[PDB]
Amino acid sequence: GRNVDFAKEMTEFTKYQIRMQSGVAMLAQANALPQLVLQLLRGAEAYFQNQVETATPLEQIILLYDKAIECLERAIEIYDQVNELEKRKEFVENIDRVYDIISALKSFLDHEKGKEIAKNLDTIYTIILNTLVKVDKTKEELQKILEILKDLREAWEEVKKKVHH
Repeated sequence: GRNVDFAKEMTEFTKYQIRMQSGVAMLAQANALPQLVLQLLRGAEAYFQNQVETATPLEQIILLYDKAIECLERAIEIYDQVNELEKRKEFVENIDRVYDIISALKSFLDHEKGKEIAKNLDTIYTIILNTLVKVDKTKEELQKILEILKDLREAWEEVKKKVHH
């Protein structure tokens, strides 16, 4: 899992860069299109979750990380059970949602304003997308991606705190 391991290392210094320049990090990432945010959070469900409309730009980013993490956690839980049709169904559905969310996050990056932070986020996201589509992606690779997303979510939470206080 060389590629995902590279992303793990890059996350270590990218979270540092985000901490050093919280303003730049916000400019880099907090450019979500609200219509796309609502659609991604709903997925195939019959209802939009409460109060998404009142979420700030940074809060919408955090909500997308929350949902990606939730879906990836579920996919990891059932990874070894995909011999069963219904388990494979749920696994593929969740992996596809993670792919859609990460794709959207990558599309929101402002490179002119975001500079090195935006470059490194794009690289991390690209590695994740390439891994998610791999037919023979391993459970270990998915677990490392989960850790990356949790670490980055924590970074965004700190950015939010710094902007608001």
